[PDB]
Formats: sequence, structure tokens, C-alpha cells
Amino acid sequence: NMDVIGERIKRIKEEHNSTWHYDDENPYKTWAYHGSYEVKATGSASSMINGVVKLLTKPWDVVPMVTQMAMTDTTPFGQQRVFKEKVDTRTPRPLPGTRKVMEITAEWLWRTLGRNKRPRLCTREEFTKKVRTNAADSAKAAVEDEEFWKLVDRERELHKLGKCGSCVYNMSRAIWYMWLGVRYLEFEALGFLNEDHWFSRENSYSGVEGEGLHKLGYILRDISKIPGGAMYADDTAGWDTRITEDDLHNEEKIIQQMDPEHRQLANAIFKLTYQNKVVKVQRPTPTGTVMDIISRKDQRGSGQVGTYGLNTFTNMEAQLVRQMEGEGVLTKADLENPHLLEKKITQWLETKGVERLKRMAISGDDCVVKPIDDRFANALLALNDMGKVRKDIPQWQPSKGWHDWQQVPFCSHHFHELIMKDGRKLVVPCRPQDELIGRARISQGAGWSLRETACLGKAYAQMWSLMYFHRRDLRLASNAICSAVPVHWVPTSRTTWSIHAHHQWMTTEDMLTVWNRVWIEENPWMEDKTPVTTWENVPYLGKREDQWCGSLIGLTSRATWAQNIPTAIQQVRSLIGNEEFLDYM
Ligand SMILES: O=C(O)Cc1ccc(O)c(-c2ccccc2)c1
Ligand SMILES: [Zn+2]
Ligand SMILES: [Zn+2]
Repeated sequence: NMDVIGERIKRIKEEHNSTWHYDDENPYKTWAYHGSYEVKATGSASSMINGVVKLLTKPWDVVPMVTQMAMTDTTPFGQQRVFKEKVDTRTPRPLPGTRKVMEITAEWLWRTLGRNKRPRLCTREEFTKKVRTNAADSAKAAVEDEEFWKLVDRERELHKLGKCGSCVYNMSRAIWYMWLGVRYLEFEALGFLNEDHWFSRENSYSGVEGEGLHKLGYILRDISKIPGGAMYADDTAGWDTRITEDDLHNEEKIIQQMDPEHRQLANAIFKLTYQNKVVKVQRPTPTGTVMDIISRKDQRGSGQVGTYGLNTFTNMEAQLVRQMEGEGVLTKADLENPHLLEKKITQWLETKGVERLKRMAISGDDCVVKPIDDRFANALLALNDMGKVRKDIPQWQPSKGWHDWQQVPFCSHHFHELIMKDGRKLVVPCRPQDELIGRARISQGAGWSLRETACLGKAYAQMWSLMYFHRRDLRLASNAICSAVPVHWVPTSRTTWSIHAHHQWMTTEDMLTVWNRVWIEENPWMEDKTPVTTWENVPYLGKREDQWCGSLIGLTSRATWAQNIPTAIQQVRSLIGNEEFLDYM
């Protein structure tokens, strides 16, 4: 293993030779531990509270989920505890027959995904534009420095030689440029998967990349129209830890469709940074805090460019395999067989594969499958054997599916069909309300002015106006936040890093105009393009559904807050000062 990773550790060892030591009482069991060096204190045991959102959501000061979110441990102590849980494990190797099916399915899937698109290298300019648009700090400074790009060139030259010297994944500018440079090289070689939308629904059939949260429910309702069994949405326990060396070698097959110069750089990313990896992990000690240098040959690096797409790929593959087993194409004897006949697997893929892909909605480790019947519920041999063991259920207990797409969990949400006063239907995203309120009450980091705090609060409010307007308490709180924050103040900072967030709320444009554009004009499931002229015509969930999904409507504390919200708004206004405000109540 040292032939591939040695140079990287050598550069860390040499850079930190002042404090480099081998801590013989390190906690690593399944990862190779190489050494440690002293560092400063990074992360916090608690998160800063957004005073603007908190002041305007008084009834939720007494809500347990809201309090839990106000915590989240990011210190070296919190980093170590989550590591032991799933990260520090080994996945048993799949059986030979299982490995054969995965190989036939991966080959077929990559050809299918590349039927119209050709892989290509991503550029310094694309990465720069991406860094810039997402920064509006030290990443934008690095991108504007010519010396960073000269380091990129030097690392690339090693990659072309099949060597790596600085590509280290993490759990002043010297080590920082090595990290961003590692991400740029990864982006250069594998970025086409995201940039050229290989996992869009049109390209992948099962994929939802670029669709947006506002389209996922409609996609689930369309899947519900396909004849078959129940809709299954099984959660895998720590998906990234279950990515095997066999999965990595199947994912690598995309390089076969690349141009020689691209193939060379993607192969270096696959072989030196995915199939071999050097990781930095913070750890507290009685002496203080150290940074551990560890390595392994399998699993997925969660904070990588290709992670989403390669997880989507491997999950589409794993679900097709489960679908085959449910249909009796794959038996127990087939999975143990090192001489498994390809014919019936190839025939099923060529005749049914695309139709079987359309029965799914797959976003990384998140999947929804509507099989041809319910034999799938008990088709667990290949799923467990591939290492994709379901969370919190005995390995061999049949999966429980749903007969109503509206009950199906997907991407931390469920989706409701609403009837508007004019008879038109909307399919909206929803989640337990405490999770939405709890998230909005948190400000990222510290040292943020009231101005910056109010603008993030405004971002949360406008996200609720656009995605969660159907929740009575969220429309009320949203109107209260937007009434309390100056009209011309632009929402700054993101409400989420979700791949499904299109951030249509990151504006000073009128929210009802934005609502109309998203839900009416640009909505392909809205045949009638008549604009909604008032929020009075923007529907709510049925009162009972709003309550089942966490609404405090019907409670006294809620009626008191609603009646007295102009007072709290006026308090936020007086602390912000003499600015232009609009009353949305
Ligand atoms: O990415 C995921 O798996 C789910 C997820 C999580 C958090 C979110 O804030 C959102 C989200 C909210 C509003 C608009 C778009 C996306 C989605
Ligand atoms: Zn490298
Ligand atoms: Zn709901």
C-alpha cells in the first residue's frame, strides 16, 4: 500500500516534523494509522442561535427537536465518536456470483448513461466560476492566486506519472492549497458527472439530479402510476462505509468512454485517491489535540466531488440487482456461483432494464423503487450480500413498502398533493415542522452582525414561502420575519447545501412572483398557466395533515403568538433601526 500513499504521508511527516509522533494508543482498527501531529481546537459543541428567527418563533422555545438542533458536536471529540460507529468497520466481500451480476449490471448501466453524452474534462474556469458564485472566502483567494494553479499543475504532472503527493481528504495556505487543489483535480477528472447532468432524470431514468425539491413529489406521483407492487424506500445503514472495493472497480469502468488524456487523469483519481486514500482526522488527547494520518482501500470519501454521482450510480445498479432477484432472475445458487451464466442477466437488462430504471427515483444512497410485484420485499440475498444492509431492521425481515406515494420518504421529505381553490393540483414537499423551525433558528458559525443574522433569517422565511407555504405556522412565521427585516436587504448565506435546493428564495424579488414562476409557469405538471394573484389563493395542507406533520395550530400558545406577533416584529424592527420595512401580516 505504501507505494501509492507513501509520498503523501512523507510530505505531511516532513511538514509537521516538529510534532510528528506515533501514538501507540490510537483508536483505529480497520484503517491503517501512520502517525500524528499537534493542532489547535477546531469545531464547537453547540451552534449559534439566530436571534431574529428565535424572537419570531416563541412557541418553539419549548420544543425538544428545536433544542436538539441547537447543539451538534463538531469538536475533535465529536469527530472521534461518529468515526468508531460505522467508519471503523469492514464490509464482508460479496460472493462470486454477486460480483459477476454487479459487473454485468455496471457495464450495461455505464453504456446506458453514456448513450448521448461523452465524458469530458472540467476546467480551471468552471471551478473558478463555481467557487465565485458559491462564495457570494479563502477558497476565492486561492482561485485568484496564480501560485495555487501552479501547484495544481505540479500535482497533475505527478498524476500523469501515476503518482500522488498532496491529495489528502479531511474528516496556513500550504496545506489548504493542497486540499482545494486535490478537489480541483478530482473536479477536473470526474466533474462532468455533475456539470453535464449524467444523473438527470432524462439521462439516467432513475436519477433526479438538477430536478429540484419542488419536482421530487411530482416524480414520485408519476412512479406511482406504473403498474406493480408497493413503493419501497429502504434506508442503508451508513452507505458510504458500505462502498466495497468491488463497487469502486465497477464505478471505474466509466474511464472506458473517455478520451486518452481524460482517461489518464480519471484513472489517477480512481486508483490513487478513491481505491487508495490518505485521510486527516482530528483527535483529542490528555496532552491536547492531534491530527491522525490514516488510510484504507475501500469506502467512500463523503466530502468528494464524485461522491453523489458514484453513489447514485452504485445505488441504481444495486436496485436493478434487487429487482432481478425479486423477479426470480437471480437465485441463492446464482449468487454463490463463480461460473454464473451471463445470458439471463444480459437478456433482462436489454429487454427490461430501462423500464426497470423508470420505476425508481435514486438520489445518492436515497432510493424509491416500485417493483413489478411485492416479491422484492423479501428479495434480500443480493442486497445484503452487496453490503447494502438496511438500517434498523433484522437482515432477513421483509421490507415494508407503501401503497400511497404520499407516505413514501425520500430526501428527508414526503410529498402531499394539494387541491387549490381553483381546482388545480399541486404536489408539495413536506417534513416534520420542528426540523424546519429548528434548522432556521441556527446561524452558521459566530461573529455575525444583526444585519447578517436577519438576512439569513429572511433566506429561511423565503425558502418557507416557496417550498413550505402550505404549512400554516411557516407561512405566518415567514410573513413575520419578512415584515421584521428591511425589504431591500438581500438574503445572504445559504439555508442548505442540499443538491435539491435551487435557492429561488435568495432574492429581493416579490415572493408571490417567484412562487408563480416555480409552481405555475415553469412547472411541467401544471397544464393551466393561470397566475395566482394573491397568497389567499396559495393553498395550505388540510388542517389535520398540517397537525399530523407537526403544526401547533389549535394550541393556545400558538393563538397567543399569532395574536401578538406584530409586537415581536416591532421589537426586531426597533433593534434593526430606521430602515424601509413592509408589513406582510
Ligand atoms: O438533500 C437532501 O437529502 C434533503 C434536504 C435536506 C435539507 C434541505 O434544506 C432540503 C431542501 C429544502 C428546501 C429546498 C430544497 C432542498 C433538502
Ligand atoms: Zn494527488
Ligand atoms: Zn407533511
